Amino acid sequence: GAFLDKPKMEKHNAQGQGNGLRYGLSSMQGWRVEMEDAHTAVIGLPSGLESWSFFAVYDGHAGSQVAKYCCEHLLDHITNNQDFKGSAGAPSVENVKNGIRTGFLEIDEHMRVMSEKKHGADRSGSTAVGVLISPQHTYFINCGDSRGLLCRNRKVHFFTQDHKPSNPLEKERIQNAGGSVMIQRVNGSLAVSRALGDFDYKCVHGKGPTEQLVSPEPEVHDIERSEEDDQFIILACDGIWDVMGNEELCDFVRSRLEVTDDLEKVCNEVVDTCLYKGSRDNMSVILICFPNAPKVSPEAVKKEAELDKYLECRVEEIIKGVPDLVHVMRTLASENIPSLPPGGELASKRNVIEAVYNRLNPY
Ligand SMILES: [Mn+2]
Ligand SMILES: [Mn+2]
Repeated sequence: GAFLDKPKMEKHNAQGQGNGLRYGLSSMQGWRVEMEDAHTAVIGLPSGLESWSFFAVYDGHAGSQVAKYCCEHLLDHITNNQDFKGSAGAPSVENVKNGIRTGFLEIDEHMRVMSEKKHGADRSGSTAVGVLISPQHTYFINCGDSRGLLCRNRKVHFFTQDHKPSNPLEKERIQNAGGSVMIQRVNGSLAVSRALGDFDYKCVHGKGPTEQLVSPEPEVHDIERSEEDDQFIILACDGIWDVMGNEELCDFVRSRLEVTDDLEKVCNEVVDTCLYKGSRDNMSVILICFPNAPKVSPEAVKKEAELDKYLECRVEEIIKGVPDLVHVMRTLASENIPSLPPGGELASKRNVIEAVYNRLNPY
């Protein structure tokens, strides 16, 4: 199958500020032969929603066409429908929820007609996870197995529930749509029960758009904002989540934020830590920080410098036939070094270790 001989560690970053928000993001192809993730990051929405922002991560599969179309138009499909609009003053929570549901269903059908029309040869599909942030609500949006979480008061206040085929209701639908869930896959093939695209799984005659083997229907949750307590939001594809849990990642990002305010760097650190933890998938993260996101701490920066220096000395002593990096990491791990980044652990310190190793054993 895919898998490069070596991972494409090139980071594609972006950052911005506006509407009281700050953000950074990182996308990296990793070990996969192709890059099928995509994203949207926008502060200030058109048509009278300049106070609104929108961020989303798309994990494409069997191609990037659906993911890419989604990242450039899922938003307008959401905001530009009669349900979201619901012509009145500002959109009510229901307008926003209905607007999003319709946006998903409409862009799905819309891509389907384009494909049928132009004899599209791809059979790709994509997940979508994001947040629609208004001046008073963050509406989490989920469709698939990508995941998002809101850290509030140093804790995981909310996180999206991944749509897996064996989930009771998904399984129910799948079976009623004539399919079966074999272990964790729709008919032994698809590992997600919801996604846009995957039109071959949406041909069950006698079933609605949301009653097919794979559903384009999103789960939306309205969370009232808290200026005082809202810290940050993390949106990432399963390439991240496969190897780091909710509180681990949350704890990890906090530790990195106490050390830097460069949100692109924090995202790169999450991606490399997950690659070092063994993720062999495309990886994408969007970190959106609120006014009360943790701040850089002088003592935290000190402890980091101390740890980096300490790790460099260990390598010097360990490297001494001169063991390969794989083995130096092995030694370091058996030493059970204290004060390693929470959640990220030694893997989050691999670039420091490897940089020293490289200076000492350049050939
Ligand atoms: Mn993919
Ligand atoms: Mn993935």
